[PDB]
Amino acid sequence: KGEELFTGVVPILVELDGDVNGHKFSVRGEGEGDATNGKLTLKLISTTGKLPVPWPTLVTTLLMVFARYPDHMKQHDFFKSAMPEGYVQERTISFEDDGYYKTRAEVKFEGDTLVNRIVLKGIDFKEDGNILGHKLEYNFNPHNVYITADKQKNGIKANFKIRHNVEDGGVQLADHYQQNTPIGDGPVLMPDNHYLSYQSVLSKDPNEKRDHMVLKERVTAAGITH
Repeated sequence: KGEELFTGVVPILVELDGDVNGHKFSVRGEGEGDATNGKLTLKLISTTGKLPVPWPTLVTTLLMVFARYPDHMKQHDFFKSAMPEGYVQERTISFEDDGYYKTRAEVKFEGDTLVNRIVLKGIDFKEDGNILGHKLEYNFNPHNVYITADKQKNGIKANFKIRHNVEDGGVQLADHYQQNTPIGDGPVLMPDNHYLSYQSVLSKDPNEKRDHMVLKERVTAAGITH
């Protein structure tokens, strides 16, 4: 039922309101998602001028509903089953030897468009660290995100470490703890243990004047025998 909303290409709107060490910023993005092929593309633009944090640190915050679930794994796709009323996606992201983000997003249909509307707060960052000092490379590594059922809350949980490449070599770890809960009252799918395999490519639109990120992601569910 929820899954039937994703058989074709779905327009996406992303809106983020952010505040990191008191520096406020807003991002607005548009794009399209193709769950059949496990892919999405977004062009994300700062609407407040130069962003105060590196774009790669916002990649995970800025749509697991577009994962491709293989035919033998369809009964494990919580994310589409919560549609169209949607789900809340909440995270704490702890940056090693630095500050943390807290995010709350609602992912839901508004008419024909899938919207991801986020509030992000960042606390306790070092003015000289890799984040506020902009020392992270403009790229993104592949990661596996493990999904577990959270039956008591009718939702799912995930925790995973993101490795950000640092400009002069080295990595900056960002430890993510995530909880997703349905917005509606209707039944959702509680999944067996599996994971989502993510690939992400960051680029720039050479003709765009504003601070921005072009994000292309490929996401495939995996890990269930058969």
